[PDB]
Amino acid sequence: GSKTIKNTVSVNLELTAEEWKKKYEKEKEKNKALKSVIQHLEVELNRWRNGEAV
Amino acid sequence: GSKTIKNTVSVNLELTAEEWKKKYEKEKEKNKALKSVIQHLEVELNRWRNGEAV
Repeated sequence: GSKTIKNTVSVNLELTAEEWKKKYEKEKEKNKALKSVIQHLEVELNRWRNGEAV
Repeated sequence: GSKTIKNTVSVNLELTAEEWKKKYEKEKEKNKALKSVIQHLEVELNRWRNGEAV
């Protein structure tokens, strides 16, 4: 302990999934909503191609 | 401890974001690429409607 200057500090281990869970949770919503959009836009051409009613 | 048969086991808590991160990472790529496609196909009609050059 004697004759010691500045103590070495180790880097953080693993980040808590608490943050990963929240980000992922909302993250899935974005992609999920986007997925529906993909089908939505693709549907547009499919229904507008023949002008299908409803 | 005496007179004990079969030990009760609790269910897993929360899954590690390690797996959620990898799946989400690639997941975003799929939706991201699909998003570009949506605009791509929608662009098609927009540019082909007037036969815009380039």
